[PDB]
Amino acid sequence: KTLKFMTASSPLSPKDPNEKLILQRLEKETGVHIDWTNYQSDFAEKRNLDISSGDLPDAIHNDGASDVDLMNWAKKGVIIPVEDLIDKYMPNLKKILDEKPEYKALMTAPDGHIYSFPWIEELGDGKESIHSVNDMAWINKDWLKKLGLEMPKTTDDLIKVLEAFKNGDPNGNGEADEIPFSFISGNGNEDFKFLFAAFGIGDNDDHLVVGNDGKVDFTADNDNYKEGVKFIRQLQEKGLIDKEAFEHDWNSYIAKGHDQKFGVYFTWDKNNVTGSNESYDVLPVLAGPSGQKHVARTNGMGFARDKMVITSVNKNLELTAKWIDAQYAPLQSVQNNWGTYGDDKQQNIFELDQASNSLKHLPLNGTAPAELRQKTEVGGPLAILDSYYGKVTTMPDDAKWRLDLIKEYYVPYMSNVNNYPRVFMTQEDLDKIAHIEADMNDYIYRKRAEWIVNGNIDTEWDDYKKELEKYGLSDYLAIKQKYYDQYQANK
Amino acid sequence: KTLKFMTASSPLSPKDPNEKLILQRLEKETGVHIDWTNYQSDFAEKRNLDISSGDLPDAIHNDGASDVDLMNWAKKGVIIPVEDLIDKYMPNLKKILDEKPEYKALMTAPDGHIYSFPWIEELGDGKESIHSVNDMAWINKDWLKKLGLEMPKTTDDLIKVLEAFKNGDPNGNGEADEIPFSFISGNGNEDFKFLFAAFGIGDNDDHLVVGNDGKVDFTADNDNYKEGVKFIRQLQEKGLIDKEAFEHDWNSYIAKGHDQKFGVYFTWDKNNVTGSNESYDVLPVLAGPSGQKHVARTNGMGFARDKMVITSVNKNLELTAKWIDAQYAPLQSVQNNWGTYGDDKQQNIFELDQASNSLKHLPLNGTAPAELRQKTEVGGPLAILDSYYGKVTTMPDDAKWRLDLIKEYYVPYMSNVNNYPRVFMTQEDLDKIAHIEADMNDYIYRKRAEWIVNGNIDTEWDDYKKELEKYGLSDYLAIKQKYYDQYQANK
Ligand SMILES: OC[C@H]1O[C@@](CO)(OC[C@@]2(O[C@H]3O[C@H](CO)[C@@H](O)[C@H](O)[C@H]3O)O[C@H](CO)[C@@H](O)[C@@H]2O)[C@@H](O)[C@@H]1O
Ligand SMILES: OC[C@H]1O[C@@](CO)(OC[C@@]2(O[C@H]3O[C@H](CO)[C@@H](O)[C@H](O)[C@H]3O)O[C@H](CO)[C@@H](O)[C@@H]2O)[C@@H](O)[C@@H]1O
Ligand SMILES: [Ca+2]
Ligand SMILES: [Ca+2]
Ligand SMILES: [Ca+2]
Ligand SMILES: [Ca+2]
Repeated sequence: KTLKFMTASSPLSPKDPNEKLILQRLEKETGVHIDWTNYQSDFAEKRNLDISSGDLPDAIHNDGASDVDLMNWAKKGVIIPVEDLIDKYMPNLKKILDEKPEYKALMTAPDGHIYSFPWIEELGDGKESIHSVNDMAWINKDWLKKLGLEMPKTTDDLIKVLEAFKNGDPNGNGEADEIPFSFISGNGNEDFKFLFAAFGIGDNDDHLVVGNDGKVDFTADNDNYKEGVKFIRQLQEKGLIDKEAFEHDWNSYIAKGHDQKFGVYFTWDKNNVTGSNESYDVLPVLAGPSGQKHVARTNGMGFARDKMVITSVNKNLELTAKWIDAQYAPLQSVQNNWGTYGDDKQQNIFELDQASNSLKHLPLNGTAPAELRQKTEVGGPLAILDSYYGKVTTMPDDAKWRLDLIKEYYVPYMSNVNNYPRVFMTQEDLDKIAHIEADMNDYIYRKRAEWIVNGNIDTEWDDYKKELEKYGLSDYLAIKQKYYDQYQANK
Repeated sequence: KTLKFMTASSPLSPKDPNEKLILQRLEKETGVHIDWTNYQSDFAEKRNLDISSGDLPDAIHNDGASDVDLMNWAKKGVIIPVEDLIDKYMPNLKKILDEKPEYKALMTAPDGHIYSFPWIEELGDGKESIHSVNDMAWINKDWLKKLGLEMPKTTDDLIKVLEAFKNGDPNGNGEADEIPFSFISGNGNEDFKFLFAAFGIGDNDDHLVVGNDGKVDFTADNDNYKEGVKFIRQLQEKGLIDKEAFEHDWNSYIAKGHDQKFGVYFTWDKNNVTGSNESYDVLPVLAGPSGQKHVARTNGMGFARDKMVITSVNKNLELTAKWIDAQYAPLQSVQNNWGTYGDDKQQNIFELDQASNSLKHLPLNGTAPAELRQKTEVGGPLAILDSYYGKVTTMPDDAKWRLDLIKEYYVPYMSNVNNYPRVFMTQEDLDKIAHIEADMNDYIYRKRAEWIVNGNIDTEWDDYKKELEKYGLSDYLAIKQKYYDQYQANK
């Protein structure tokens, strides 16, 4: 009858998730009422507080936990193994894992157990994966045209173009309101790290790529990365960087984007920032000063190990497992991921075709894709397989488009045969890595920021590398190299 | 004979705590060898990692956990109550708690147990507490004298003075190397929030004061606070602020301070930043534009609830309790807190007068006090009572000095009769407060930095306050108000 789930949702979505049409239909379909503890900001901290305080729900929905957390909770008995529950009570999920046993391998821990229910979304594979590049660079072609400038081909062209943006008044309003270059610094889709590949090798949110000699390379200690920092520093020194880039947030970023104040900026999809217009387009991959022309691959993929865990206080394992398996029904997975049909007081992502019992995406008509999706999606455990497109649902227009942009612009320069595989380390190695990352992760971005605002990377670089080593960088690399080699060896 | 303790220490101190002279003597005296897990950066993250993974020591030394963490560990049985241990095995601590019963109340959770062993240090009381002000403002008096300027007495004087620092080349090298105004943004001793009181009410690291009407006031939604942000924004607009003030760190901060580049800066004690010299002095309390002249009280005090917890895996509670009780011996408490004597090669904070069997502070002769302290102190649970001064130990000279500065400059303008008492809330209230602070704490500083670097506080202020309310601010204050009323109803 009733289950208590903790969940994570967008602050744009309703405070009570049961107000969402998907979940209203679901309750009428399953006969299960969910009482939600719905965290719309700082989910992970508030979740951890719940776990540390012993105030556990029946399950944690849309969880997104790290492997070290996943394993610590399992060893402590906070969550339970679920492989028997899958085999007994979950025919939708069992069909997917049995059809595609590699996903089943991705879910299994070193101890042979499965502890969580994944998100699977098949959009491209290998270099052509939609996740291959997250922080795409976009440029205002309209300003290029007004200033009579060609699309820049080199990093030196980019500097000249940004100077024209800063001083040439391309909007025509007689004010220096143009922001030549902007980003949200850190991890994620709005960072500038995409341009570091123009100096060779590049960078990603893991700071980790895989060389064609099969060696894992920590990127944030490469000379090429030092050179990428000096280039951004050059833009800062020339007054080309958004004066707010190191303090502003998403809301401010898109407000300037909507007003079309950006010359060059970074995001996943321009339609979320500068909108549905032809004024902005992909910045083509640039050659560096020595002719480097490269795109570093992320280690992202259409798979997330944990979008649901079941706690040890859960009162009705069979009911819970069956509820979760309804989320892996194809029509349900598609909707939970992307939105739904037939709302009367809200725009709809889908229309339902009753004749074929299938979903068809509707045109967004200017609405930001991320905005409507986060209002109406549900998140959580689900699977979208390649065989579903054209049968269960259409492929989203924005997904089709981005896949093609990655093919056209980036794949020709993704010269690393491999990226880092999604491995599931032992608790012992997870713990060691977690201790190291507790020092390293913030430190890297802090130093990066300080070097762009000041300009002392030349005198601080070697000390920085020694700090990383003290934090345990070469043990870090050894562990990652170890799992890479194991992954290759058993392929 | 052997116990495993986790501890936190300065990165200036030896990696193995047993290299410290205090602990080498402690081992001879107690016959107990401690095997240390010593974290010198990110102690709390790495401690939490150890707890989450079940890698528990016998005890956590110098722990400093928040109340919510304490009660959560207690409820889940990570740590044990210790009141029976105190009664059965700890005559020094028992002697302290009976001569000073208010600390016993401060150690006791609402469920009637004691869960940790405190740090106690008596240096002033009430408004004269050495903790009443943490981020004191300091000003280069040499520059005032070279420029023929009077000490500023208003916020409008301060701007004029800072402008004279920026342009007037008061260090006389013909270059604009003077940094008029600098700080390390956030909580703690180097932040600038001390100046917000010149606009009435002011601010502290809790963003919480207590009005003379007995009502708790959240400071960061007051118009006074908005005016304080607008003042710092004016200094940013006039190019008066350190260009890396929101990027740099303590080491960079004190490197610039050692070079005497600062006009006005913030720290606990100038001897740690600009050194032991008369070039710098207290910045007197400033009158604001409307005549506001105020010092906001912090809620700090000479008491920390948890500098040691005992874990549920601890094998030898009697041995542990007696070892902890040795730390509460008066001569041992003083040394664990402040440093030691008799090191024939290294500098010493103390000499041991063996006739009187008491400690006397030594002149450091240029050495910053905090630097020798963090190399040779031990931390952990300890008590220094006011009755010890003149009997067990000298009062530190830099402490007497800071205390005199607080009386002379700040106490006349600390017009709040109360600050917020150190209450021990229920676990249910602790956990509710911690959910709200997960949202508010970072938000408050992020918006403040943003507003100083852009200039849009006036158009974002109301949305900012609605956001604070969405995060639960009124619930936050009602809880804080309940405990304050309950406190006053009991004294
Ligand atoms: O390019 C569209 C295509 O990309 C995918 C990749 O999985 O969506 C990811 C994308 O969505 C994420 O962010 C939104 C908004 O926060 C969130 O609602 C969603 O759950 C996320 O997966 O990220 C951008 C911007 O964040 C969104 O525009 C986009 O939906 C894929 O699902 C989609 O078809
Ligand atoms: O003013 C001297 C007087 O202040 C006290 C207050 O408790 O010390 C606080 C003070 O110590 C802290 O910081 C040092 C160095 O990081 C650390 O070793 C120590 O354990 C901390 O309590 O903080 C400043 C610097 O922040 C130090 O100069 C000073 O020691 C008191 O103990 C001392 O007598
Ligand atoms: Ca313009
Ligand atoms: Ca490297
Ligand atoms: Ca000068
Ligand atoms: Ca208020």
